[PDB]
Amino acid sequence: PTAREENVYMAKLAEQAERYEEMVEFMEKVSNSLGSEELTVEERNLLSVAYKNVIGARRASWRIISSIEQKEESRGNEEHVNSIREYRSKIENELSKICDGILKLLDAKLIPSAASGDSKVFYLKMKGDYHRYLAEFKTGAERKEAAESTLTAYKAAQDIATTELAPTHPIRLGLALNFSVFYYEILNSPDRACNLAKQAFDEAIAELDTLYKDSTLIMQLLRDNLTLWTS
Amino acid sequence: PTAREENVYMAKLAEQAERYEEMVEFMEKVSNSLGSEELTVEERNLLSVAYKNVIGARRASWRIISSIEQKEESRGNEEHVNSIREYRSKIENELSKICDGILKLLDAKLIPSAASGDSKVFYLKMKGDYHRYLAEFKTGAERKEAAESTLTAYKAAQDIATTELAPTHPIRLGLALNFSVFYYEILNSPDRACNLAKQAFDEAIAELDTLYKDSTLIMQLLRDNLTLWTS
Ligand SMILES: C=CC(C)(C)OC[C@H]1O[C@H](O[C@@H]2C3=C([C@H](C)COC(C)=O)C[C@H](O)[C@]3(C)/C=C3/[C@@H](COC)CC[C@H]3[C@@H](C)[C@H]2O)[C@H](O)[C@@H](OC(C)=O)[C@@H]1O
Ligand SMILES: C=CC(C)(C)OC[C@H]1O[C@H](O[C@@H]2C3=C([C@H](C)COC(C)=O)C[C@H](O)[C@]3(C)/C=C3/[C@@H](COC)CC[C@H]3[C@@H](C)[C@H]2O)[C@H](O)[C@@H](OC(C)=O)[C@@H]1O
Repeated sequence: PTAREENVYMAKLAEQAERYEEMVEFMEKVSNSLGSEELTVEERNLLSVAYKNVIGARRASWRIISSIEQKEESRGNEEHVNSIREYRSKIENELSKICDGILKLLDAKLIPSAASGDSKVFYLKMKGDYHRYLAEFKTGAERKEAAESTLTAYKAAQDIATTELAPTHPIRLGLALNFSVFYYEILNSPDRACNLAKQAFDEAIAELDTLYKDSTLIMQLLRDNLTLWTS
Repeated sequence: PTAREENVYMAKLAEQAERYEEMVEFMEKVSNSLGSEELTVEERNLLSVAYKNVIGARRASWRIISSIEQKEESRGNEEHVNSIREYRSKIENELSKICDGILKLLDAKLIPSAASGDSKVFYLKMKGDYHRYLAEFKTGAERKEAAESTLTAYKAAQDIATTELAPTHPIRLGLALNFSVFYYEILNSPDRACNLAKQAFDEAIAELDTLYKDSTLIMQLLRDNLTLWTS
């Protein structure tokens, strides 16, 4: 057994056990492990699922705490809001560390090793996703900065995805889902959001009509969002 | 607002956010906070729900990893088992710290402050529960020791519960559920387990027949177990 082999297995154990932080760590070793070559599809997916689950938990907590803050804030209960926001800060702190860790990994190892359209779009998308999560809770110039990095990353991913991957590709399809969610939720531009989602959903139907549980699911998400946003 | 007040609110926020470790911490402050008086019902319940969720996660991970170890162990795959058990140890380590933290809290503050049958049984039950979780993964003399502490604790809780709380009391009902699960799962004595569960379930039906979503649920659990164990 090899060290890389070990960590990947360990990662999959972590996943089964649902200790995502440890899954992240294992996949992070594997990543920093090799240099010239890039992560396999399985590995690349384990690394993102790991992070997705680590960030996801804080994101859900953030939302919960956030809506609670909103309600107490509107009831004038100023002592409750102070405790909620103090708690929120703690959560926004972990969100920041999490995004930082993966964003560093992306620029240092991940992106520089992308040897194909598949991985380049996968990694550039990730870059956009994590700056997007930062933008979700920031406000001042911090938000602008994160929103800008997000846009830059997604555009870069789209250029490649648009010319190198099939419209039915799940990575390209997910890039569209997230890119349009970005326009709707961070840039509050439902128009640019629906266009993008629509075009992507359409191009996929076309190709599917002329020429995976994977892509099918992502497309369902695009519909749920096209629907929802039309209201 | 008081420090105790703050931590309790914070704890409830932690619960909503599902960051149980932090919920435990907050309730632990509150606990070590007062001295003469004891935790309110709400507080006492928040403290146990906190721990329950913290220990529960490791317990579920442990089980997952454990069954995986079993399967690879039976396929002779000795390299996989070594990695699984190494991972398992890590989990058994957190289980131990978690049980230790709450068990110390029980002997130092919690139990010494129980001023009624309600709390004495609640805390003695907890004591039994956490030694039981230790017994779940131990084997040598470690298991014996934990199994013994469990039995001692549950018996002590039962004596009080049996004479001071109604058969329909959820704490007494839960003490029966756990005490009988202890006989079935740790002492591998389905007979002593079914008797206890049965008697408790019966005494509750009687009292309910002659003289809460709370007790109703616990009793359903007792049935599911009486049923299941009769197979
Ligand atoms: C078992 C765990 C691992 C190894 C992580 O695999 C999970 C999943 O990994 C793959 O799916 C990816 C994938 C996901 C799919 C949307 C899930 O599809 C279904 C129906 O299971 C979820 C993950 O987050 C993941 C890896 C991520 C992305 C995401 C990339 O951001 C940078 C946007 C697109 C999407 C792509 C990469 C999907 O291909 C597979 O195509 C999935 O479907 C199949 C064939 O069963 C499998 O369930
Ligand atoms: C909202 C969170 C808190 C404050 C923790 O309350 C959760 C719950 O807290 C109370 O329920 C307790 C209780 C639980 C009940 C079995 C849940 O009942 C239902 C239908 O919601 C779950 C918890 O683990 C807790 C606190 C624990 C125990 C356990 C004690 O071990 C030492 C064995 C018996 C049981 C007792 C103490 C139950 O009374 C209430 O009676 C519950 O039911 C009502 C009236 O809605 C409420 O949902």
